[PDB]
Amino acid sequence: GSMFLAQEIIRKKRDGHALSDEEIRFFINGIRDNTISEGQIAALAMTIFFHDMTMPERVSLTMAMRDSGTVLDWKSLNLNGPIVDKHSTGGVGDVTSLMLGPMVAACGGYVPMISGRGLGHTGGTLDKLEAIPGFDIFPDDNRFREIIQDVGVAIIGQTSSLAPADKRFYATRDITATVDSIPLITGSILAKKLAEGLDALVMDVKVGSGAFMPTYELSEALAEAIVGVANGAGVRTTALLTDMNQVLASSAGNAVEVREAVQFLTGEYRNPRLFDVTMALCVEMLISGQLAKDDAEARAKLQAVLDNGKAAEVFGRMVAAQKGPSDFVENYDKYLPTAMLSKAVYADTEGFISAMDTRALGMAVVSMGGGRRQASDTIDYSVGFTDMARLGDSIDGQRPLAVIHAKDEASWQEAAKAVKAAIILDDKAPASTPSVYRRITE
Amino acid sequence: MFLAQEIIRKKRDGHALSDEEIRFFINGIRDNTISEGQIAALAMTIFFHDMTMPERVSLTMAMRDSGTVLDWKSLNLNGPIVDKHSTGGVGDVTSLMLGPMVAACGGYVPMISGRGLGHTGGTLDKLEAIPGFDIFPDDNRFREIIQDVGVAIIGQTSSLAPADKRFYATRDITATVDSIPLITGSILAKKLAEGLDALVMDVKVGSGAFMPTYELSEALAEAIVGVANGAGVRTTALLTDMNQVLASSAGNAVEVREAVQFLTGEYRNPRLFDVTMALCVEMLISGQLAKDDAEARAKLQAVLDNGKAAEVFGRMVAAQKGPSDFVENYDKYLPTAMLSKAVYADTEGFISAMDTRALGMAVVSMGGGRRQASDTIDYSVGFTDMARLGDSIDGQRPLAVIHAKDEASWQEAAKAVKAAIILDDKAPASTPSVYRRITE
Ligand SMILES: Nc1ccn([C@@H]2O[C@H](CO)[C@@H](O)[C@H]2O)c(=O)n1
Repeated sequence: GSMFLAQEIIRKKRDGHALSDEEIRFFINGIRDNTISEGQIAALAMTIFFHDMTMPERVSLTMAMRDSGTVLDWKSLNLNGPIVDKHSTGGVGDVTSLMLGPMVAACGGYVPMISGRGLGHTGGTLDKLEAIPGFDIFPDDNRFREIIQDVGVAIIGQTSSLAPADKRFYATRDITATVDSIPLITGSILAKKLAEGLDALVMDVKVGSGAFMPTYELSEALAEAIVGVANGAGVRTTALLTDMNQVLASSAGNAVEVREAVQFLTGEYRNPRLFDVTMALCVEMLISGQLAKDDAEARAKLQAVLDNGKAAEVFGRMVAAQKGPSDFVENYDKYLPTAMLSKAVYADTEGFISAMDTRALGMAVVSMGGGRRQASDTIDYSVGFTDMARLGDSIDGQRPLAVIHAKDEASWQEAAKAVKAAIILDDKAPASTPSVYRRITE
Repeated sequence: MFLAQEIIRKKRDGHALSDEEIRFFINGIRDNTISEGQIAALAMTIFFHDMTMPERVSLTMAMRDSGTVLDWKSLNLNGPIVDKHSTGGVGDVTSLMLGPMVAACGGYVPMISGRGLGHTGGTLDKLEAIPGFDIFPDDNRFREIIQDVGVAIIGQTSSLAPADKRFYATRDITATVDSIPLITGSILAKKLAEGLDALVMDVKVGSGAFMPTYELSEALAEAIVGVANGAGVRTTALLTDMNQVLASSAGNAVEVREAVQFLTGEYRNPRLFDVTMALCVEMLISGQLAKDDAEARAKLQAVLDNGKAAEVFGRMVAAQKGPSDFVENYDKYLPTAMLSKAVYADTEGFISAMDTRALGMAVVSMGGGRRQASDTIDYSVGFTDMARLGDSIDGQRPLAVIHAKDEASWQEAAKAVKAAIILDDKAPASTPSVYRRITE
C-alpha cells in the first residue's frame, strides 16, 4: 500500500517532475517507519542525484527530515531573546563552540547546542566537555529547558529523536553512491540543527585542505545551498567561509581544548585566528538574532562580555548547571586531567612552516588515545597537542612544532613522528591568508 | 591495610589506578577487609572521574576472578560456549527459546541467570513455574546437561563474582549505582565467570529500560562491548525495544506457555520473534557457527520449523527434573490462576504509550514477583493477550487478560493496567524492535 504510493513518487521524480511537500513528507516518514523498502529509498535517492531538486523541494525535504522526530518548542518558557545556534562542517582544533555559546548567551541569546561525538579524526564537542569531571552531556529536557532559561546556553547530546529519518536515508545513500548530492547533503546537514527550534543560525563552512568540501568553489556552493534552504525553512541564516588549512586553536584534543576555551573567555590567551573566527561567527548570531544592528555594534557587545568576565562566567555557570564543579573557571587546572608526559617536539630541519596536514594531526591525536578508533573505545581525555606552531612561523632548535601531551613515552614518540611528518617546512616564508573569508546571506 | 585509602586518594585526584591496585581493592571487598566507607568513597571517585578502558578491564576481570570461573576445555565440546545477557524487561522471555535454538544449531549455552529485580521478571522464577524443575543442579549434573543437551538454565553459586555482592550492596545505598564503568563490571563479571567463547548483550531502550534514555542505553552497550572484548570474550550488543511488553504475556507460567508455543510454532509474537532471532544471530556469528546474518537466520528458522528447538527445550526441562512430556502437555503441568478476565480501556483511541515499569510492578503486586528476597511467588498470575503500541482499542478489544488470585487483586491489577496504557486519537510513530547492532 505504502509501497504503491512510494513507487509512484519515484516514477514522478525519475521523470524530472518536482515532488510536492505532501509527497516528500510521506516518503520521509515511510523511511522513518520502515514502511518503504531499501530498494525504494535507493531509487529515490538516485533520481534526486540525477535530476536535482528545486528550492521548494529542498526546503520540503529538510523540513520533513526535521519534522520526522522531536522538534523543540520554546514558546512556553517565555524567553525574552532569540533562540540561535552555530553549525559547522568541523575541523581539528575547532573549539569555537565552547566560547561562542557563552559569549552569545551573555549578550542575550539562547543557545541550545545539541551536538555530537568524534567521527573520523575531527574531535566532537561532547567528548571535549566530558574531560570535565562530573560534566553531564545528557540532562533530561526539563533540566535542559531549565538550563537554557537560567544560563542561556547548554551543550548536550540527546540526539536520538532528532531527524531520525536521516539515519536510514544516509545509510542507504552510503552504499548506493548517492551521498554526493547537494540537496541530500543539505538535508542531512540541517535537519538536526533545525529540530532545535531556532530563530536564527550561522553556518561555518570550512575552506582548505582540512575541509569537508575540497575546493573554495565547492565550499562556497555548499554554503549558499545551506543558506537558501535554512531561510526557506523559516530560520534566519547566514554562513561564513572560514579557514582550515591548519589547526584553528593552538591545541587539539579534549582537556587541552577545554583549557584553551576557558583561557580565551578569561583573556589569559586568545589565539588570534581562533578569535577572528569565533568573533565573526558570534557577530552573525547577534545580527540574525536581532540582538545587534550591524557588525560594529555586535563586536562591541561581544568584546564587552569578554572584557568584563561575563562570558567566562556564563561558561562557569553552564559547567555547574550540567553538574561539573562550581569553581571550574577559577580552578580548571585542578579539575582537567593532565597527561603523564608533556614534552615539546622539534623539527629535524630549520625553516618556515608552509603547510600542515590537519587530518593527519587529527589522526595522531586519535592514535594517542584522544579519540575513538571504534565506537566502543574509551578516550584518554588528557592527551593531545598544545602550543601548536602556525603557518608562517620560524622553526629552529629553540622553537618547537608543538607540545605533545601523552600517556607514556612510546605513544609520545609515535605522536612526534606523526607531527613532524604532517608539517612541511620551507626556506621562504609562505603568504598569509584570512581566517574568515566570505560572509554569505540569502 | 593502608593501601586502600591511598588507592581512594589516587582516584580522588583524578589519576588512573593500576591493575595491581584494582585487584587489591576488589579482593579486599571480597575478603571483607575493606570497610563499607572505603568502598563507597572509591565508588564516588569513580562516579566523578570515570575509568579508562584498561581500568575497566582490570575491574571486570578482578571481579570475575574473585570467585569460581568455569572452564569447559576439559570436556572438549564440539562447539562454542555462548550465552546471552539482558538488562531485563517485562515479558522478556527470550532466553527460554534462545537457549534451545542456539543449542540446536551447535552451541553450548551455560545460562547462569537470575531472579526478578524491581519491576522486571526473572528467567529462573519463570522456570520454577514448571513442576519439578531444579534450577540448582550440582556441578556434575550441570556439566552433563550441557554436554548431552547443550543448554541448561540455572541459578548461580556463592562463588560467582562474589566481590560484586558487597560492591553492589554499597553502591545501592550511596548513589553510586549510576556509573557506566561500575555497571559494566557488575553486569559482565558474572557472565564472564561462565568461561564463554562468545556473548551477546541485550540492552533495553525505552520506558522499561535500565538506562533512562536511548543515548544512555547506547553508551552502556558500547562500554560493555569494549570491556567484554577487552576481556577476551567475543561480544556484541543489541539495542532492543522495551516501550511495551515484549511477549504477549507477562508473568511466570504464562510466559513459559508462550515460550513453548513459540518453539513449536503454535504462536509467535512477531516483536518477540525479531528480538529472539536477532540475539540468536549474534551468538551464531560470534560463536563461529554461521558466517553472516542470512546463514544464521536460515539455520535458526530451520530448527524453529523442524521441531528441533522445541525438542531440545523439552530435553532440557526433563534433564533438570521437570516432566518428560512438558512440551507436549504443558497445560497439564503449569498452574492456572483462580480468576482470568479481560480488562477494557475507558477511551476508544490507539495505544500511544505503555508504562512497562508500572505493568511489571502490577504483576509483582498480584504475587508474580517479590519485593523482598524472602517473598514467595504465585506462578499462575500475570497478563496474557497484551495489546500493543499502535493497536486500535475499543470496547470489544481488551488491553489484556488478567490472571489473578481473587476479585480484589484482579481489580487492583486492572486499575494499574488501565493507568499504564495511554490511548490517543492519533496513531503513534512506529517503533522498531531492534534499534541497532553494536560490534567492536
Ligand atoms: N563509547 C562510550 C561512550 C560513552 N561511554 C560512557 O558514557 C557516559 C556518558 O557519555 C560516560 O560514563 C562515558 O564514559 C562509554 O563508556 N563508552
